[PDB]
Amino acid sequence: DIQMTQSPSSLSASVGDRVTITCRASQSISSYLNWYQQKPGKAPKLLIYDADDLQSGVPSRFSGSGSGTDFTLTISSLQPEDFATYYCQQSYSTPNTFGQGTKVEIK
Repeated sequence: DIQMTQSPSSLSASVGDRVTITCRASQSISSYLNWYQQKPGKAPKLLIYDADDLQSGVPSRFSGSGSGTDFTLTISSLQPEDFATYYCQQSYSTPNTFGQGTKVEIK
């Protein structure tokens, strides 16, 4: 089992702001780290995989960084469609496990 710790739990930002979210894995997962976005009532959608491989058709304002145990998701310039809960998920080991999520909330 691998435990994923996300920080912060929630944050406040306005449209246009840059936001950073962190994810720590309990042991190394090299670059097998995925970022998901979830809107309330809806399923999680994959934004980044392989730690920093932005999925085709996902906007460039989303970027991932990190390798090993420490990962970051940066949203460089928030659009209103970006307010959501973001999860990291390790895909190194089964069961794949999610962080607790960070809610990015409108200010």
